Amino acid sequence: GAMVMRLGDAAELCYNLTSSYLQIAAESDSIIAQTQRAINTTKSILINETFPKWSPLNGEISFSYNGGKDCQVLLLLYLSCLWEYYIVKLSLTKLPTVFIDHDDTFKTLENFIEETSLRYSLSLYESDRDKCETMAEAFETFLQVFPETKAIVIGIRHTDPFGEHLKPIQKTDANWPDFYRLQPLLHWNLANIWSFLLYSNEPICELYRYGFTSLGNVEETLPNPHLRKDKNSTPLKLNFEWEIENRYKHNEVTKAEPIPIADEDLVKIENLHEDYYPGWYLVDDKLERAGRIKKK
Ligand SMILES: Cc1cc2nc3c(=O)[nH]c(=O)nc-3n(C[C@H](O)[C@H](O)[C@H](O)COP(=O)(O)O)c2cc1C
Ligand SMILES: Nc1ncnc2c1ncn2[C@@H]1O[C@H](COP(=O)(O)CP(=O)(O)OP(=O)(O)O)[C@@H](O)[C@H]1O
Ligand SMILES: [Mg+2]
Repeated sequence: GAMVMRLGDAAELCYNLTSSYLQIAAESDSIIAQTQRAINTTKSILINETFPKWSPLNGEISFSYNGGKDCQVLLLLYLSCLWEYYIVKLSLTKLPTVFIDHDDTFKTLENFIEETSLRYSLSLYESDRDKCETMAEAFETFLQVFPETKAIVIGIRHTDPFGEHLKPIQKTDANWPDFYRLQPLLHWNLANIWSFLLYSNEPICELYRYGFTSLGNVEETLPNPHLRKDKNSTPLKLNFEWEIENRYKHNEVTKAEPIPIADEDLVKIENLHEDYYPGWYLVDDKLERAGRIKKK
């Protein structure tokens, strides 16, 4: 449209695309069916266990966001649940959001966080990228600025490093500033993330198109070697042709347009002299972090 969506437009959009996904007739042994189950579990955590305890309206909840596929899927679900909770169940101009910036963050990701903060009406606190501090330390500063904060939404999954023992709702550790971690994406597998994200028709970080499946820092992170194209390997098959073809249609209000990667990231991807399937050709969680510079 001629104007960016208001938060109410964004939340309603997320509710409608999520309801739509949930309406797909899928076989019980399918990725989509599993993803529908994952959504319903997420919803229940937000609507039944989170929102009755902490207000998503008054700053008590902040949303941790760094433009990655997982926090992005979680954001869409969170926005969906806000609309469901207040409009549909009858139980704010911007969403309180926190991003801890670093000096080695991908430029494409920086641009994506900028672009989506506008699209999703995020009220984004951004830590100083040029300060040398731990995440804990950045979050302690954040909490001094917003001492109303009781809880923070995080898009961590069980398959992530240190994810095994995590719970949907739990306090931070002794060495962190004191708040509840709200972790409603824990049960999501990689195939579910891709399925829902491609069906959503939301713009996603362009690094994924170029074979990245995990976004660490600019030095350490490579396109996934399991996605490298070659003439003598069995070619990879796409699990998400339907979701792409049938992705959630937009109108004038909800219309989005595509962005190429940052120029400097394209350069590093050309320098490689290898080509890759996009990230959504990887559905094996064990291999999600395969694309990393060898160390030690
Ligand atoms: C909002 C939020 C809260 C977190 N709380 C904890 C925590 O209490 N304990 C923990 O081990 N990791 C926690 N993490 C994950 C860590 O930040 C990550 O695993 C890593 O330890 C941070 O690296 P750094 O300490 O070198 O900056 C949290 C992450 C986020 C985004
Ligand atoms: N620098 C940062 N600022 C704010 N939140 C962050 C953060 N780093 C991590 N998080 C939180 O921790 C969860 C996992 O972090 P990341 O792996 O860095 C991005 P992602 O969304 O998981 O996609 P990725 O797995 O493709 O990198 C995120 O969903 C986000 O909620
Ligand atoms: Mg992740």
